[PDB]
Amino acid sequence: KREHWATRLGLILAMAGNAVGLGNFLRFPVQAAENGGGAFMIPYIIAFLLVGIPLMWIEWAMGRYGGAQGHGTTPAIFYLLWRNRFAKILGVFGLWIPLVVAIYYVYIESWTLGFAIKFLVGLVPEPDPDSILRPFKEFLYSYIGVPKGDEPILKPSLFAYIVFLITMFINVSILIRGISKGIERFAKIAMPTLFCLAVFLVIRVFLLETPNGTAADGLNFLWTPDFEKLKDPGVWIAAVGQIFFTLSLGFGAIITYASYVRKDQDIVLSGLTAATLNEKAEVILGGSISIPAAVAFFGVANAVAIAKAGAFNLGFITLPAIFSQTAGGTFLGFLWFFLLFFAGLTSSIAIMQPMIAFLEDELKLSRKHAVLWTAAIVFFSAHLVMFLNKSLDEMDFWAGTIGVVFFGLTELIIFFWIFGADKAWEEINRGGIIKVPRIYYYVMRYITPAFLAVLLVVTHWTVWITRFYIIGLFLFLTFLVFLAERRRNH
Amino acid sequence: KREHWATRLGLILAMAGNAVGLGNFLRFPVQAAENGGGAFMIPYIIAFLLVGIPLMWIEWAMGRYGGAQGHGTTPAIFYLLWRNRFAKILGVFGLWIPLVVAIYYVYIESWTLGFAIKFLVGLVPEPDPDSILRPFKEFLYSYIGVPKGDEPILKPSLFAYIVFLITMFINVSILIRGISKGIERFAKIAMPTLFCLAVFLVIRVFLLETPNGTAADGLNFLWTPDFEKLKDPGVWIAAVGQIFFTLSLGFGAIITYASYVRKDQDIVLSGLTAATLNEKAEVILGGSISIPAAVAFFGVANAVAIAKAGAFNLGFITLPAIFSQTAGGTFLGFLWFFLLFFAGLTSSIAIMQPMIAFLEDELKLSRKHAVLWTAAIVFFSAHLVMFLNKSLDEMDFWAGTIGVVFFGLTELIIFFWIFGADKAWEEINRGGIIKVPRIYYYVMRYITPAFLAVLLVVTHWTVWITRFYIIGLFLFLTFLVFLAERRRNH
Ligand SMILES: CCCCCCCCO[C@@H]1O[C@H](CO)[C@@H](O)[C@H](O)[C@H]1O
Ligand SMILES: CCCCCCCCO[C@@H]1O[C@H](CO)[C@@H](O)[C@H](O)[C@H]1O
Ligand SMILES: CCCCCCCCO[C@@H]1O[C@H](CO)[C@@H](O)[C@H](O)[C@H]1O
Ligand SMILES: CCCCCCCCO[C@@H]1O[C@H](CO)[C@@H](O)[C@H](O)[C@H]1O
Ligand SMILES: CCCCCCCCO[C@@H]1O[C@H](CO)[C@@H](O)[C@H](O)[C@H]1O
Ligand SMILES: CCCCCCCCO[C@@H]1O[C@H](CO)[C@@H](O)[C@H](O)[C@H]1O
Ligand SMILES: *SCC1=CC(C)(C)N(O)C1(C)C
Ligand SMILES: *SCC1=CC(C)(C)N(O)C1(C)C
Ligand SMILES: CC(C)C[C@H](N)C(=O)O
Ligand SMILES: CC(C)C[C@H](N)C(=O)O
Ligand SMILES: [Cl-]
Ligand SMILES: [Cl-]
Ligand code: NA
Ligand code: NA
Ligand code: NA
Ligand code: NA
Repeated sequence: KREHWATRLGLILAMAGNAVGLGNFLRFPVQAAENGGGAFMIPYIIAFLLVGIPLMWIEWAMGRYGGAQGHGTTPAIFYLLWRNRFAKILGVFGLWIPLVVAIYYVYIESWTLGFAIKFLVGLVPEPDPDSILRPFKEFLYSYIGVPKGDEPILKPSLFAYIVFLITMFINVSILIRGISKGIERFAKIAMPTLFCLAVFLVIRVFLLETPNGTAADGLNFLWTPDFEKLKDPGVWIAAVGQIFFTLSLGFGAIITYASYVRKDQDIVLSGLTAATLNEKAEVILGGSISIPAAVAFFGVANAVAIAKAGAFNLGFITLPAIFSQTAGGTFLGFLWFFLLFFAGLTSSIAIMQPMIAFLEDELKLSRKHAVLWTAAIVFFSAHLVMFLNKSLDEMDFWAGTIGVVFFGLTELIIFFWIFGADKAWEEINRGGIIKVPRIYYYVMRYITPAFLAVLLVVTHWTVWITRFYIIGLFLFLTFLVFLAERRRNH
Repeated sequence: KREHWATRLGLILAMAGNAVGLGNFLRFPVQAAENGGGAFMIPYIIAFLLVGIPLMWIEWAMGRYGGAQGHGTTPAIFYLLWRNRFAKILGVFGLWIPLVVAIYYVYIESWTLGFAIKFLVGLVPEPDPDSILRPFKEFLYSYIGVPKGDEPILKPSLFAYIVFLITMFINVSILIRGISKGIERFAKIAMPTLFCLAVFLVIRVFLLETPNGTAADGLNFLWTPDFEKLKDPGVWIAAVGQIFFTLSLGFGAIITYASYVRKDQDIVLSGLTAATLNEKAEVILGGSISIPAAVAFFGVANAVAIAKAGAFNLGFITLPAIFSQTAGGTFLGFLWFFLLFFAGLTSSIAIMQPMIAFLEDELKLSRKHAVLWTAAIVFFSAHLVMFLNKSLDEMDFWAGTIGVVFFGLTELIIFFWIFGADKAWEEINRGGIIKVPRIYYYVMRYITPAFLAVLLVVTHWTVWITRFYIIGLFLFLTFLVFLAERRRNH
């Protein structure tokens, strides 16, 4: 009647791979560097405690609950908790967000496979600072085809394109095998390899020393409070957006994975362990690679200005430029890209599974066909992100930034207010190997929803191409929900 | 088990309204004027005899045949005639073409409602020739929002937009009532009003006389052979493309309408009468309004240069400019626009019904829901045509020009070669009130397919926005076919 995680360890490593992704190694460092370093960290830690943890529990509980009744996605699950047609509609966001995010994230992930291939085989640039960074800027710019003139059009390289195809093939070959034999098996290999590669890279970074500094200066920058910044709302917004992204909250992905957890299996400890594994990967591992390397070679002020330059400057340009000045630096680049790739891959399979679970659960497609149609929608749609300059940024904003925070508050209200605070509490704790601390009941019912509602309260014409397409996506998925509900009646 | 046309007269007037549309009054005159006048007419007449007539019969026969088995659209019907999965796929064109065409045609139709409203109420320009034409050029340009600078972006007026909404509401209110009570009832009112308004307009045009000419000079220009041009392939291509457009061949619309014809009711005479009613409306009525008026005021050479200027110059700019120089010219403009509107409306409901019939027949939606989802897809998608300069031209090319000729040859091969020439023949003639002339058997099996295969053998970066979207449409409809075939299995 339903697929199930085979083992507790597999469960937890799958969920950890869901969370531990590009957010940890690329987004975190830039977010932290742009927002004062340790000035970012206080709100980040508070957000983890007031949003992260409690939404994680709530999403596992929603998933396990839907899964016991044969439903893994939010159009059905929201309706099970609130019997109103509007529940189904709000529910479409938890298919739309992950699909929209999958569209650009799988492409960025393919970049890491491509750069990994090129770094391994040594087809890389050979290098004044601008004189060292420029060939790496050009190498990224040719790969993705950054516009050279006024037209907002991208020309990715043939190699970029084919590597996107291979990346899709790889996602598909894991997903097509299912939960236990696909995602779970694969997490048990990927997560230890990922942890080992990151540890190696931190160790190697910790030894960098130049006339402008050492790695320790980067660790000081990141872990040193600046209580002046606690007053700035932007830091708080940045901190909470990062918490959501990094924990996969509000993307419907945690829910969908929890729907393969057996009805009475614990979610309290398992939920907290996944969350905690992600935070360690983010702040110890992701926090100790990029910022420290950048600071050791350029000093703080220049590392910050680099972070501010682009989402991708640090990870795809600067870090390999820095590695190129060290013995075996091209192979270190390889290992960094290969780290990003398995990090991406364990996350992208998590953000495709919701659309798969919808097609299997609500429309009764076989797994084969659900995975293939999903790959086809994501592949097709990614042509927008590959060819239209700033389409990616637009999707990341509506779905990956705003959308997720909105959807997180929505699922909280649906589960904890409408369905019932006490019934939600009970459902979270049922089968617990530990119980949720009792103060969290008040955090979930009052603090988390207030925190988020407060935050929420506080371009070129081609953006409309992207808005139009991703609104069309929402209408298409709303239509599929409609068909699913008409298949129930027959 | 199926909706049926109530009456033979209603049947024929519905099919005549399917055919008799904007093609007759706007496209024909421009096609004919651009291609030498009577130089166009010889190939046009030959195409009517070798493509028009025989494809009309074939499409009615395919429709009646599918309809007896509960299927009105080509994914199912192609499969019934050729039991191969590839038949279903080719079949998607006969949902995709009409949907794509509906997207831009309904918008152009809304223009006619808007101009009709403005002309009736006198909110029109008041007017050297350029001094008379320019205010009408501006009035069209503001209405649709033609770009004023370098960006390929349209800014339709608020009034244009709301009138598009009303136009959609009107299409919907006919379609939602069904075949007999909606399309059929409405054709019995619209077609006599349309014929009366056109006759009035021809009479009024026939009286125009200026120093540069009379209406008769325009009739001479159109009906005078130029045997030099018979050698030019472009004239032949133009002539055949017009035949398809004007008869609605290759848009899946004739088929879908024929699928509501009772199994043993005649299609030979009915088919020929519809075809013949359309040709008379095209060459006597559409041919005697615009070209003669234009020639009487400007002389032939200037009328030709006007035709060549744009698809819409003649009908939306020049003709009202000319009417403005005559007593009661603003009301004559109204009657012209109102003529175009009912002409459009009787055709656009025909090109939405295929998607409706698919949703009812293959996915079992009620009529209400099938009409509403269809209106929603068309409304949504039309934002591309409303806002992206030359998107309309792009859709008209792929679907309305190439697509239809390709699809016409495809349905011919499927029905007359694969299924069986003799079985096709028999199926066409069964229930005939007359029989198809026997020479036509050879035309259909050999001449029509050769003619079309021979013809078939013989921009700005934003075109890719439109190509991308309408390829996405094809994939979406292919997916719906897939769901439909999986609903059969369950
Ligand atoms: C512009 C956004 C639309 C998405 C689909 C783009 C289709 C690709 O378009 C094509 O790209 C190729 C490689 O750059 C080239 O062969 C062609 O010159 C170009 O037209
Ligand atoms: C299958 C979906 C079709 C949509 C059109 C996409 C066509 C992709 O086009 C490909 O892009 C590559 C990357 O720039 C180019 O290098 C290749 O030359 C080009 O063939
Ligand atoms: C934002 C909320 C911060 C959460 C920190 C909670 C840490 C656990 O707090 C503990 O909870 C136990 C179990 O209910 C109590 O018995 C203990 O007295 C208490 O220390
Ligand atoms: C550009 C093609 C995308 C299709 C959707 C376009 C959405 C409309 O976009 C909006 O148009 C309005 C009227 O012109 C204005 O209010 C706004 O300035 C504009 O952003
Ligand atoms: C419901 C589908 C939403 C897609 C965005 C379309 C927004 C339409 O936008 C409307 O366009 C009119 C015509 O230019 C403008 O005059 C109006 O000011 C504007 O509100
Ligand atoms: C491109 C083909 C032109 C079609 C013109 C056919 C006109 C009808 O032709 C007639 O067909 C009758 C019935 O089969 C025959 O009995 C007659 O001898 C013949 O004149
Ligand atoms: S996790 C063990 C491990 C593997 C390898 C990549 C060789 N390493 O440097 C460590 C010690 C991290
Ligand atoms: S079809 C009868 C008719 C009505 C009207 C519009 C008044 N006319 O001018 C004619 C005679 C065409
Ligand atoms: C979209 C999510 C799967 C992202 C993931 N939690 C990451 O940090 O990269
Ligand atoms: C697309 C078709 C309904 C067009 C119609 N035959 C016309 O001439 O306008
Ligand atoms: Cl490359
Ligand atoms: Cl206007
Ligand atoms: Na993460
Ligand atoms: Na991951
Ligand atoms: Na016509
Ligand atoms: Na019509």
